[PDB]
Amino acid sequence: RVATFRKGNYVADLGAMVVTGLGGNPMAVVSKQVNMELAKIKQKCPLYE
DNA sequence: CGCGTACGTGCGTTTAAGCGGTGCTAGAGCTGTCTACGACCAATTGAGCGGCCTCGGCACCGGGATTCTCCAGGGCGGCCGCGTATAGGGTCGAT
Repeated sequence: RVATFRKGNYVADLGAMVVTGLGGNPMAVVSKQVNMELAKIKQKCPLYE
């Protein structure tokens, strides 16, 4: 259930890619062990009807 | 200390208090007679007071009912505040 689409320069995850936070997450250890490029997500989400 | 008003003060208008002069008689005050009522004395009698006793109306109280007295706590709104997020600026790397 970890699926990543890879073709040319396009990379998009079809399953899981969003961290639920680093506080108390063993994935932070994983990110320090495996070359993970983590990017913060701004919670601003406008809505269009 | 501050606000609001009610009473002091002045003036023009208006009422009756005061003066006093005069006349009338009602009622106070004086007087003269006659007596009904009160003081005063004596003898008799019971109404009123000290004493003595018994007894219950109320002082005393422990329990129970009540009638106030005070407050205390929970809820609800406001104000401040710690944490997280988000935008902005600055810095570093790449073209």
